[PDB]
Amino acid sequence: AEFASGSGQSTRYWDCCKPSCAWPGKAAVSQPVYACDANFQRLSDFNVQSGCNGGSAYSCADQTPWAVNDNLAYGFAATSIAGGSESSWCCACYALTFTSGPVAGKTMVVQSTSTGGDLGSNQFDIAMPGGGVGIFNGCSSQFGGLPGAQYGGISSRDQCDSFPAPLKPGCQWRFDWFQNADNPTFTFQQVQCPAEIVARSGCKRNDDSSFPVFTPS
Repeated sequence: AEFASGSGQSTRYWDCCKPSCAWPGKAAVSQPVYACDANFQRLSDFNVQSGCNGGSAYSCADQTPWAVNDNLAYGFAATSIAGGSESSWCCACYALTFTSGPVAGKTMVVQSTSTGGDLGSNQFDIAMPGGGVGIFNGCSSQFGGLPGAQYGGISSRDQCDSFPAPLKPGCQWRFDWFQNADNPTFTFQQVQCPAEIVARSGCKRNDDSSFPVFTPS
């Protein structure tokens, strides 16, 4: 089907790795996702080696989540190879309407900018600094690591104050708008990416007009 839809579950992460959709040739897009140097400054080159494989390119701090209004957030996520190929999902956007936790009934629109190799078919790993470095600790090479559990990350908002400072706003969002929700479930619909999300990643799919225009729900 051309439209992704159904039920799923979210997790959280921030591993500092160059996103998978930041490389050329992954999908029919205007340009790949921007990657950044270790200081979080945008790279103009899309072919710089990932810091997770001994290189110098990392995830950008401006590709972090934020509150759009009381009931709506925008951000970025990793999605599965199990649920489809990178050509079908790199830089696509999805409106997640949460169905569990304190955020139940709220909506988050995420752009898929990366892949997780062992994610469930409709699993979205929502990028949040301090959500957990997981298996690949790119953050160790970027700036010596993040505190928190490998899986699940930090346990209090006040630990965001200790982070590399450009990561602080996205870290705080986890505790503020997201209410420290623990891996909430959702239903989802594919949507045309909001301009404000593309303004940060740089990456718009050639087929994006085929998907619903998103307004506050």
